[PDB]
Amino acid sequence: ELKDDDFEKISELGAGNGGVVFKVSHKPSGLVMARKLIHLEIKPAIRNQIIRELQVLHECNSPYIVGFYGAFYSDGEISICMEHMDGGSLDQVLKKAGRIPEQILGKVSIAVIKGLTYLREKHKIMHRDVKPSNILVNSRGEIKLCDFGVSGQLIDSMANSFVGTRSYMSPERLQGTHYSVQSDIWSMGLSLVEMAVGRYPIPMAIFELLDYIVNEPPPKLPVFSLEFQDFVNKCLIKNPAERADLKQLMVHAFIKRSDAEEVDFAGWLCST
Ligand SMILES: C#Cc1ccc(Nc2c(C(=O)NOCCO)cc(/C=N/OCCO)c(F)c2F)c(F)c1
Ligand SMILES: Nc1ncnc2c1ncn2[C@@H]1O[C@H](COP(=O)(O)OP(=O)(O)OP(=O)(O)O)[C@@H](O)[C@H]1O
Ligand SMILES: [Mg+2]
Repeated sequence: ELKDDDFEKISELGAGNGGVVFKVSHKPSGLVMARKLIHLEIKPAIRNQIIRELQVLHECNSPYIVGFYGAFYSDGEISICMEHMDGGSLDQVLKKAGRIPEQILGKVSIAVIKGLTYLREKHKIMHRDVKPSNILVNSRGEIKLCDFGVSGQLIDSMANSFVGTRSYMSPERLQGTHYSVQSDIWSMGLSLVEMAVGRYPIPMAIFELLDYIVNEPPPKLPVFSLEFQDFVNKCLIKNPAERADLKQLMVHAFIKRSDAEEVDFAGWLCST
């Protein structure tokens, strides 16, 4: 029940490849929500299938997944209306914070591996694009995941995804088609490491960045705590089967001392 005209544009939270979200007002309910607009050059049939498989998001309910209000089509634009996250993305936070704690990243990590196990064990789907620009947090202290693959057809229309300048892509997934869930870990790994070093931990046009990632060894860290090495790295193992699976890390030592401890996060964000 969300039509294009019951929407009033306020600003522009951000953009990217094919997408571009805005902060908008749903005129008829007064609610403030983020309106993603993917474009994609697709036909009516495939499109309707994308708009259809996107309804699954009404059953994607968890403190770790961004809230979703509706999805629909309008002028070559697939709209995905999700909750507004005033606190932006752990990417934006970065750009304005040089680097992030650990007592904190241990919290941003519980978010992620609890939101991944959710998507994997209640919707049988892997994220497939977990990274900072896709990890959002709110002023209320919450941390949630967004932009995950929920529409198989949307994942097929996004085939030309090896563009950009960075790449949270695991090695086995850059080599060919031998990959799945374990790939999300290398992603989260290459994230935690970047949210501890204020810059893409790797080490050059993308064709060369890719080749490098599969050839030489995975990043580590510069200076940094305990487990945040025996975790950031149990995440960067280039062999997918030797890397740690969610089950494991959900009991790993770094995680051990964290949901146990009591960091605020809220205030840190609110004042960072
Ligand atoms: C809550 C919630 C929520 C969950 C998901 C999305 N959006 C996507 C995006 C998505 O939005 N990606 O951002 C790009 C658009 O600019 C990409 C894919 C496809 N994956 O194919 C590329 C990986 O190989 C997909 F299937 C999606 F459903 C969302 F907007 C909100
Ligand atoms: N619910 C939301 N609330 C507030 N900001 C959001 C929300 N969803 C996405 N954003 C922000 O909107 C912007 C665009 O997101 P988008 O997914 O299109 O780009 P991206 O993830 O940065 O890059 P890419 O297209 O390569 O994945 C980002 O700056 C992101 O943090
Ligand atoms: Mg995103």
